[PDB]
Amino acid sequence: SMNPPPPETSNPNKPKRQTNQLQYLLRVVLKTLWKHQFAWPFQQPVDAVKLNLPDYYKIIKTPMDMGTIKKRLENNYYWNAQECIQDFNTMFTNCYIYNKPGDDIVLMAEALEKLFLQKINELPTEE
Ligand SMILES: Cc1cc(N2CCOCC2)cc2[nH]c(-c3c(NC[C@@H](O)c4cccc(Cl)c4)cc[nH]c3=O)nc12
Repeated sequence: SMNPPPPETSNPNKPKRQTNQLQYLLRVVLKTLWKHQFAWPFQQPVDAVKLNLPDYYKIIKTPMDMGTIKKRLENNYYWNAQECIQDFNTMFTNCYIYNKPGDDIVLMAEALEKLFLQKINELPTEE
């Protein structure tokens, strides 16, 4: 079995910016979720080989994880906050699509998503 290549975190011809909203997504949103006791399954791409999930990437065609998001933020890969918010939502949705309600991994995603929603509720107005 094989894992796909990870999502892109560098692309020199992609336009990019450093907005105050993207700064908040790194300093507040990512930092808060990354330190959480339930962050560990989401800190890197799903290793479907080691986890013995050969169907994972047959079902999940838009993978995303906080390790990739962290690199994208630190590399200033994004043009706007919506692109980064979409990455977080893709992460959570992938977990809910693949797994079953009440599974440990779903409870973990739900705890992180609740904090994500609380932080993005106070995304600053664009400077
Ligand atoms: C091992 C395993 C089994 C199953 N099935 C259970 C019953 O049916 C047969 C197979 C589904 C899985 N889903 C993921 C998964 C992740 N695993 C991280 C791993 O360290 C892990 C492994 C177990 C629990 C946790 Cl909390 C974390 C990370 C992100 N998204 C995911 O979906 N792992 C699964």
